[PDB]
Amino acid sequence: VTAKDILGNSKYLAISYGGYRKKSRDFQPSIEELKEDMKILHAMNIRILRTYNVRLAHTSNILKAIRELKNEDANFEMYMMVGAWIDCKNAWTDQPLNHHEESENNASEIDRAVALAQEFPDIVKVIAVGNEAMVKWAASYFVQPAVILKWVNHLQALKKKGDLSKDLWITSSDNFASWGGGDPQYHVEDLTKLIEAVDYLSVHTYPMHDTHYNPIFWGVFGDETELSSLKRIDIAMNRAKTYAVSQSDSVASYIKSLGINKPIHIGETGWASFSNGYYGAKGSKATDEYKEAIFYNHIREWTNEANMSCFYFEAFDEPWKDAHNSGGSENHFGLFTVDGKAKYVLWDLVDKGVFEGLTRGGNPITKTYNGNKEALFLEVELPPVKKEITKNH
Amino acid sequence: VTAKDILGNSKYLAISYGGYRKKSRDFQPSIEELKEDMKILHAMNIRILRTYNVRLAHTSNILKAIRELKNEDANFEMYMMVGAWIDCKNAWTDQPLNHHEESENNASEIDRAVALAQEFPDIVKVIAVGNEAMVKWAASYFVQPAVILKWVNHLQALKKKGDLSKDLWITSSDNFASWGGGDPQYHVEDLTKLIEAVDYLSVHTYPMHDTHYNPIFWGVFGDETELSSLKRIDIAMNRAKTYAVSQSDSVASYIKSLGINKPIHIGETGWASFSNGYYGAKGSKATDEYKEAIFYNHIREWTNEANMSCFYFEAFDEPWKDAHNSGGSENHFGLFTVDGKAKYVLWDLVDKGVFEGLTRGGNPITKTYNGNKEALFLEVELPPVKKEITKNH
Amino acid sequence: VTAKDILGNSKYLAISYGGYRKKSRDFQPSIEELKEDMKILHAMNIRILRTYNVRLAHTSNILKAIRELKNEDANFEMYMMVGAWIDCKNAWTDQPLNHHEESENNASEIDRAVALAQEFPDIVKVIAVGNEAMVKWAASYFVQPAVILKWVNHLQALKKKGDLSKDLWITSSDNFASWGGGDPQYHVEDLTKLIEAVDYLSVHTYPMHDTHYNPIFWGVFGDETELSSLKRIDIAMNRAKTYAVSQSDSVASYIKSLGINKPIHIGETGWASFSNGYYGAKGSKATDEYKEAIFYNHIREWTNEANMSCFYFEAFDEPWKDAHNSGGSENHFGLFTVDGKAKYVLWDLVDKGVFEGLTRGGNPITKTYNGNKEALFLEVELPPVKKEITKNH
Ligand SMILES: [Ca+2]
Repeated sequence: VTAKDILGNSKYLAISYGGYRKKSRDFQPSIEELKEDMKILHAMNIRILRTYNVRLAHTSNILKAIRELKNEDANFEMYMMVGAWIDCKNAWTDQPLNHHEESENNASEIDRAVALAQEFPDIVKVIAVGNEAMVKWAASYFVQPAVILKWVNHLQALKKKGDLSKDLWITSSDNFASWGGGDPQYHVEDLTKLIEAVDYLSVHTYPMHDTHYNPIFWGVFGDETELSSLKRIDIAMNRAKTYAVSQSDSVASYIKSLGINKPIHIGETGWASFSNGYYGAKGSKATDEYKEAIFYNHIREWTNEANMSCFYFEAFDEPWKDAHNSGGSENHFGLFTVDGKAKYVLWDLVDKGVFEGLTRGGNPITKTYNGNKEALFLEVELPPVKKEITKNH
Repeated sequence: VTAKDILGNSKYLAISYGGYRKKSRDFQPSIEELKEDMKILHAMNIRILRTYNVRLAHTSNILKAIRELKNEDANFEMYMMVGAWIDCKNAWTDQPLNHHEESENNASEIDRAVALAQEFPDIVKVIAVGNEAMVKWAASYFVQPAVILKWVNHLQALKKKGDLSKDLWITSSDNFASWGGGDPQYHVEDLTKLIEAVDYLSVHTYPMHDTHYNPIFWGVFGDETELSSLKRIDIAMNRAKTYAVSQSDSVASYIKSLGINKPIHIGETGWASFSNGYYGAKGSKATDEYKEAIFYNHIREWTNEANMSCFYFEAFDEPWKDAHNSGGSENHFGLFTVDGKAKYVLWDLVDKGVFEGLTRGGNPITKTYNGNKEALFLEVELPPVKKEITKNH
Repeated sequence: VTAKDILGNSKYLAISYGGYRKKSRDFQPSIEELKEDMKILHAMNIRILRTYNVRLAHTSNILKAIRELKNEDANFEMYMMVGAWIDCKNAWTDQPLNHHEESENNASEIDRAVALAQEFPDIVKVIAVGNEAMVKWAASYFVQPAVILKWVNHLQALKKKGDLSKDLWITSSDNFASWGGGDPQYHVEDLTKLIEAVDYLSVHTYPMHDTHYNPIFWGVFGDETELSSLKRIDIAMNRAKTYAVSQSDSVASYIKSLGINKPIHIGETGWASFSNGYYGAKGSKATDEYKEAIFYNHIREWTNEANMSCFYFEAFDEPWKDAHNSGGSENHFGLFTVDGKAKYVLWDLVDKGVFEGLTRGGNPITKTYNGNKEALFLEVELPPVKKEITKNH
């Protein structure tokens, strides 16, 4: 029934979701198309999904779709974490950006989020104020924590005064460093107040990206060369998992140091199945369906043992994200392909019949590579070999 | 019994052999060590082997080893193609090379070859005058065809006079181009006389090397990108086989144009299982145990259907060949590892029990990768993708 | 009008032609589509075209199209050089190539070429036996000159016997080196006989390609750096023209040395307007519409002053030639784009109204870049700067 009951409870697995099927978000998916996705995710035991803005129709249409499916079937159950997108002044225009001022359009985006939580209170269990909106590298739109605090407080006040349910949880979904787990430049009074104001912290961590941008944890190191190729991948991927755990834990340590006790949940993490830039064959050798599956399963095990939700990125490949370059890793974060093929990670579920009778865009849910593990393994590369310096410890 | 009976007869499979186990040929293998190898090869249906010089003790010791095994077991059968190494003047010294004069040491090398054919006429069926000794790129030692002709004619004269068996076959083992199948620069009078003088032509062809030095045949081309990874390798490797066939056939065409009918046999070809230079991960993606197996089997099928012997390169990895770089492809041409592990190509024979009871240096004959095909496939890379131009044919 | 009247006569400008509009030749253009092209070329003063094979329907359909247009308009005039494609044994199969034997399919290709010259003797003025079929780098299909000679002689015998007009000219269209103007490896008896058997020599020369493969002529050298950009391009492009002239003249010198007098015509040369490989921004800086125009005009001036035809490559961009890579230079040799836009070279003619009322695939003949020379010039790069050594002459 409530966010407190759902989050951290492995009977309600979370996922990040977008239902766009073409190279532009101008092509909005229809309610019928979104219902296809909902049925597929529901069959997999996904019970809560996450969304990014309320400016385009997409989020509103997902709620309509879920409502229709709940009317068709009284046992159908899907919940939503609704994202209200937050911008700095002049974001997405040709005018000079100001990261110390807010977009005049944040107010109406918060208003539209509120309206949706009110029309669909049986589905909407969380509002997230911003998506990576405080991280200092989000050059196109980032804001100061004072702006997120402002809107989180606005939402907490609407709950106090009775315009929103007292059980509706408010958060902001952001990088670990924005929540205080990294550079101490972020450790400002406004962040402390924000950590007080939210009901929980939605934290993002991305080892896959750091296989390029901070690669110290990524490789085959020393004696590992003498191990089996299978074992080398297992060990390397385990380091990737532990790296994420460290970043999450760093946020927990920060909040403990402020004398604040709040739940932490993973709002975003993922590992793409293909890259023609930094993360694939021409760079760090991270991206393929096998390593994606390993990462997904490690993240599930960790989060279910720690009682954290993980809104894993992402349900379906979304080819609008790097529109002019289809091989870009942004287009390959799905557990399924755009056409509804199940990647290695979900082959086991296809075999058990979990998606029987279900369709995406006319296609049945088929295994990628025709379920041929050997054909996948030929395409998989090993992580790069590195040498380790021994410290005199 | 005779070379004419053995060559081109698939009941007598050929191989190129060296028994050195260390990074220098100064460490001669013992007779006991060589017997280990002979037993292994014999178990595999190898019945004739090839050797490169008679200067070091190695070839003489192999003959001693085979003799001991034939005394122990009346059904043991192994034959030898003995290589007499030919040099140009000042080869392997610090004096100026002269490729139009011969080394003074050739004479005694030919004498030693003759002495061995005489002491072991039941084993030695062929003498080869030179190994790639005419090919113009063998900068360290190459000679003109007049010098090979000279020694071939010397050996044919010893046969005529009765000092050697009339059934002993004489050849020279050389690159396809040296035998007239390539640049017409080679098409000189002395080569025509050499082709007349030999009993047969021992021809080398190396697609693996040409994956770097002449790569037009090597890759995944056009529409092939849409095929399965398994199929892509099969197609690419088939082009490699066909390339070798074309080079061998080019020699057959050249001798036919001279009005000469001689048998042709493959004296050398091979595909290494590892390379840290041009042929592996840092270059053409040719070298691994899977592609080696594909090449070996294709060469066996082709040669057995064409009634050619193939002295396939090579039985065992020999780590002295690129002594200062163990990852060099020269050290990885074996069907077995230096420690006696059977590479992918022979896994099937290990499972049938062909090598049971047999040992190399104390080790039983084990499968590489623990016989785990998946582990191998992770290490295998695909050939590079290439541009296909369509001609208006 | 006879081949003798047409070739070398600037009242009958020549061009290489294909009418394919899609990325595969499986999509044959219709007779209606081909008529569109013929009208466009005719408006430009093109009076003879060249074709590459008579296996696919394309060449036959061009003849049908020209015939229809001659029936519609008694002043319409278009002639054809018909290419009979010649292959070596196993070309375009997965079997081993043999460049010393011929394809079993050559005979019927020659038969189909003779049938077309017979059904359309008012249009077909030349048969060309082969297209680059002797050049030793055409690895996929090349043949020995004996094979071309065989079929040229066959055709000359059909003319003698009266099955073909005595005024029909026979040739082979090939690289300057194949005709004896380069490596003397080509200087064999069968070539001399071929030079005697043909009515003329159709010679190909490609400076554009040599800006990568033999770049000694290509660049901005020494003092030229101080010159205007406009002038640096003019000087460099003049060297490209003179390079082609030298290659053509080298063929003329070779036939003179044999005491043979035959006309020489340029069967193929061209300069692509775009390249994403060796010839554009990522390599030699050759390819753009400005340098193409300069080359085209230089080749026209040279050929018209020397009384040579130039079957310039090519009328329209043909995107099937490098099907899997649309930025490949093979797809950009047109004077027009696939959509019927006139590249820089023909802007002047669009302005004079030469193509008024004419259409390709529904589109009028428009200028590329909207006829904005400045917009073109921004995209054009200068040739690379090179080291000039002064000799002591
Ligand atoms: Ca030469």
